[PDB]
This record gives sequence, structure tokens and C-alpha cells, in this order.
Amino acid sequence: GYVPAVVIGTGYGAAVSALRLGEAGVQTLMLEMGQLWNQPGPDGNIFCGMLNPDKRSSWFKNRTEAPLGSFLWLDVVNRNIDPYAGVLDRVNYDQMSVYVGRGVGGGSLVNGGMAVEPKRSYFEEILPRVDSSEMYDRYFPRANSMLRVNHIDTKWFEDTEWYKFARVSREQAGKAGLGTVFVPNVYDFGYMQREAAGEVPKSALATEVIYGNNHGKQSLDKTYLAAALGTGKVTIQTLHQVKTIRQTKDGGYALTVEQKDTDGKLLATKEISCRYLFLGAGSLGSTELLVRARDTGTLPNLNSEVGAGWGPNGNIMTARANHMWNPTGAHQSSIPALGIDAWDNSDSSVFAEIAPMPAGLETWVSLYLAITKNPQRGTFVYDAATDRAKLNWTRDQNAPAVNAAKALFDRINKANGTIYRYDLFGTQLKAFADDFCYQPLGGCVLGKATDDYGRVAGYKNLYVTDGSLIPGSVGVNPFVTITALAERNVERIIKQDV
Ligand SMILES: Cc1cc2nc3c(=O)[nH]c(=O)nc-3n(C[C@H](O)[C@H](O)[C@H](O)COP(=O)(O)OP(=O)(O)OC[C@H]3O[C@@H](n4cnc5c(N)ncnc54)[C@H](O)[C@@H]3O)c2cc1C
Repeated sequence: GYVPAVVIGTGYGAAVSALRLGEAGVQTLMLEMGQLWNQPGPDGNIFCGMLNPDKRSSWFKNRTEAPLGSFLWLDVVNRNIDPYAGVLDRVNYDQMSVYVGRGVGGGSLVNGGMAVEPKRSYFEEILPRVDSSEMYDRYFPRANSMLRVNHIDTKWFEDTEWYKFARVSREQAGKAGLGTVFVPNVYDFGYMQREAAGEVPKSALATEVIYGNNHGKQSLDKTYLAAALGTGKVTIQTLHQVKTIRQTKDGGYALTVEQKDTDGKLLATKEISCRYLFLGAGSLGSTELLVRARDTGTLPNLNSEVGAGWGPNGNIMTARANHMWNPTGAHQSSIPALGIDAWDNSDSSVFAEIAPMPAGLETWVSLYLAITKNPQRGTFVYDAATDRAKLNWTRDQNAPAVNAAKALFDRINKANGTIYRYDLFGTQLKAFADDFCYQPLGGCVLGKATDDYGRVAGYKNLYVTDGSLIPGSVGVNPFVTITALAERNVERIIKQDV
């Protein structure tokens, strides 16, 4: 069971790694716990929509759940389901629920495709040891090209009924002296125009996104992973979850892997050894594997930084009630295109995404998912009893995030004479959802738990390439930063180490 290189996971950091390793001629094996999403379901489609969720929508749950913010309208379509290897996983900790994708392509399968580059001045603040010039001149441009990032046609956007909810919020924000910015995406906008014209099968215009897109979205299986497979040096094994990592007596690495079926049944436990080990299991997946290894003594040389510095990228979701004369439209595109930029690097910094409402009818609701600058951080601690890493994060740690978001939208409300919706997130009457996370960052911070290139401190030929490297915050949607950073690290690693 020997393979020169093994990449754990198939997300952004893992995808970049596999391609570059394949191109360099290194035989690589990717292990992914989720499924390869290429089989059509009971309805003929691969993925289920948000209006017709089934077992494909969730990772081993006994009932579907309405997307955050749409409970009042989408709870009606929920049904009981058999636990299955679905695409979206809600991982619940004490006071924090983290949503992560499961399958070949990782989070790219379930995300809104927003590809944004962080402000340079902020990037320099969060990672002072990294050369920002190399990132902005070479790696970010390289990431955007390979991801197939594209821009929306501003004329179509301005006249289509599908983005009226976006234009409405732009008018409101404008009144409060705030500005909006167009956000690039990996969803083919040209394809989106043809959807509106009824020329091609709808996906983004058919209330699809969080459980995957049947068309239009260029997820990693279509970009990095397709190219990696094309090298003839990369293979991908699905439904294979890595449990433990240890170092052989001669310096190599050995892994214990559980092969399961789609129903969760354990089919076999395998031992796979390698020379170069790349971790791309995400902020949660990589961190857990490392804290388990350290605290169970299989990798006793990991430092105390492993598991620290976790942040939810300041994620806060709020909602505003529009006046009757400001309808947002019954037909709303599932892919965001506009954002409110109020990020200046201060404590009141806010970058808000104008999120769509999948209801299908007029709600007069304007939904936002704010990204704030909150210094609070959590820590992953290993629980030897249950054999799981537990996140030590308390709801009160999100107060700064809530305050910053509230400061912004309080301005918009005052200028437009509007109020917040308090009944969208639960019966608790909360205008701000502060216990969820779509963008987990940290746990194995760059330069802390690793060197400046993701080499895990204390070991040789052991690398971390994903979201766990980011120090809890970036100020914008994270996947481009994760991809560009992986480009920077793997290139250096292949040159010096491999
Ligand atoms: C609803 C939603 C909306 C979002 N929208 C956006 C957006 O618009 N723009 C943006 O920039 N970002 C967005 N994100 C966040 C983005 O998806 C994540 O930041 C990104 O996917 C993180 O990349 P990663 O490489 O670190 O790990 P991930 O993409 O999470 O991938 C890790 C992979 O490793 C696998 N893995 C885990 N542990 C194991 C194990 N032990 N063995 C085997 N395999 C394992 C996982 O199953 C998974 O496939 C959103 C995410 C969600 C949930």
C-alpha cells in the first residue's frame, strides 16, 4: 500500500497540490471521504435543488433542513431521509455550527462560487511574514485563471428580473452613502444569460446552489481536479476517510483509512503508506487529524500551535424588511453578484454579500451575510473519550462581529426608515445569526503550526495546504486566497523538497 504522495481531501488546497504534483511527475493518491458526484439521482439529476431536498443534500442526517434564513418558507419542503453520504455537512460544536461540503471537489460543490481577492493592506496585516508582491503579481492571477473566474455582464444584470433583489439593496445602501461592488464568480455567467432566455437547462435560476449545481458552476472537479487527472499521475479514491496518521521508523508516513459505502457501512480498514503527505481536509478536517495525532502520540512532535487560531471569518447573517414599494422579486438568482464594501481595516470593517432568498414568492426580505474583523479566536481541543476534536468557542466571542455588522445596517435602516426581520433564524427573536459558519479559517496557522510554506513544524515531508493555514480571517470570501496560497506553497515545496 505504498504511494509516493498522498493528498488527504479534495478541496481547494488539495486540488492545487494534486495538479502540481502530477505535472512534476509524482504519482499521487487523493483520499476523499465523500462521493464522486457524477451519478444521476431518482429525478434524473445529480444534485437535488433547494426546493426539493432529499438524502443527497445532507451528510448522514435523518431529516433535511432549510437553508439559513429561509426557514419561514422552505421548512414546508423538508422530509425525513435515510442517513446517506450527502453533499452538505453541518458540523455542530457547543456554540457553533460549521457547514462544509463532502465529496470530490469539497466546498466548491456547495459554495456560491464567489471568487474575491482580499485587500492587499489587510493581507499584509494578517500574514506579515509572507511576501505580498509575489502573491498579487503571480499567485492570485494564477489562481483566478485556473479556477475559471469570470465577470457578469453589467447590462444584463441591470435589466434582468433575476437580480432585482440585488439592485434593490444597492439603492438602499446608496442612500446611506455606502457603495456596492461587483463580485467575480466561477459560475459561468454566459451560461446564466442563456438560462434566463430559456435556452439551456436552468440551475442557478432553478433554486440550486447549497446542495450542488447541476449546470453552470465550475467546481474543482471541472477545473483543477480534471486537469490533475489528465496528468495520468493522479488517482482519486472516494468514500475513504483517513482516521490516523503516524510516521514510520524510517521517516515515511502511514495512514489508517476506513472505506465505507454510501449508507455509512464500514467495508474495510486499509493501511496506506507514503513519502510525501499533503493535508487538504479543510480547516476542520486537517486540524482534527493533527490534534488527534499529537495527543494520541502518533505524531508526538507537533507543537502547541496545532489546533489554535480558529475563526469563522467574522460570519454574521442579518435581514432587513423592505417597504411594500420595494419588492425584491419572486425570481431571484441563486448566485450572488453584488457586495457592500465598507471594509477599511478598522474595527468597524464590514464586507457584506447581498444574498438571495430561495422562497420563490415575494417576501420583501433583503438578506445579507456580513464578513467582519473580530479578533476573537477559538481552539480545537482533542477529546480522547469520544476520539474527536472539539472546538472551544463561545457565542459571546462573536459580539464584536455582531456589533460591527449592526453598526453598518443600522445606518442603512436609519437612512431608509426600514427595520430588521427578527423571525428568520428562529423563535428566539434574533436579527443577527451568530452561531453558524460557512467560511472556517485556521487551526494550523501558517508560520505558527507550520513554516511560511505550510511545512508542519517538527516534521519533514508533512504539509498542510488548506483553510487551516489562514489566521481566522481574510475579510472576503476565502477560496481564492486558499487557492493562491496553495499555489505559492506547493511550487516552493516541489522545488526544494520533492
Ligand atoms: C454554503 C456555503 C457557501 C460558501 N460560499 C462561498 C463563496 O461564495 N465563495 C468563497 O470563497 N467561499 C465560499 N464558501 C467557503 C468555501 O467553500 C470554503 O472556504 C472552501 O471550500 C475551503 O477549502 P478547503 O480546501 O480548505 O477545504 P474544503 O473545501 O472543505 O475541502 C476539504 C475536503 O476534505 C475532505 N475530508 C475531510 N476530512 C477528511 C478525512 N479525514 N479523510 C478524507 N477526506 C477528508 C472533505 O470531505 C472535503 O471534500 C462557502 C461554503 C459554504 C458551506
